[PDB]
Amino acid sequence: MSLVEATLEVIGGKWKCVILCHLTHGKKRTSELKRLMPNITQKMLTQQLRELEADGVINRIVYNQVPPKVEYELSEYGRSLEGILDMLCAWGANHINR
Amino acid sequence: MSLVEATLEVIGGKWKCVILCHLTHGKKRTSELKRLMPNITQKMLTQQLRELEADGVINRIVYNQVPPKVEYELSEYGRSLEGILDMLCAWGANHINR
Repeated sequence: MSLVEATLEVIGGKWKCVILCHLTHGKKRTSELKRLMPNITQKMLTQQLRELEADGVINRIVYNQVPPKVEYELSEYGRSLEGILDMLCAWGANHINR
Repeated sequence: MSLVEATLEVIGGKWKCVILCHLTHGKKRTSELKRLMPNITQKMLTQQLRELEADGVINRIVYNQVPPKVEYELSEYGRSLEGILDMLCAWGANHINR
């Protein structure tokens, strides 16, 4: 395998960057992420979140209350992806105009 | 859709970014790409090459000869993704090497 392939396993796909984009503007529960992302199933969303947590890119916050409450936030390490996120957004802006 | 989503529509599909990566070395026909990406199916590769062409990031070169042959190259527009690729690898290298 290659570095590119290896890195894509962490931040590739059509969902992770969208999730991170949403989290750059604040912590969110899975239900909020699901609402904001109609093209993804709950199952796939949960799987994407578990991978991102595993990779140390987002932190899972569990509020010990009833009903249950779980929120996700970009970790300190995850913030190091902001530069790439900005580039993707800039490229997308130009593309839409194309 | 958001700006990030627009970009992922073009490069988020499975294998798309790797394909573009391989094409940064030069034009190649489907057979070669198959050898470089031993895990992609013929149908999937065909599907992705078509989407990449439609989004304008790669150009397909048709050789009207005997035997007929077709190659793919990174379009000038596709070249504008090299910077994102550079940062992705830079980030991935820092990630894997812990």
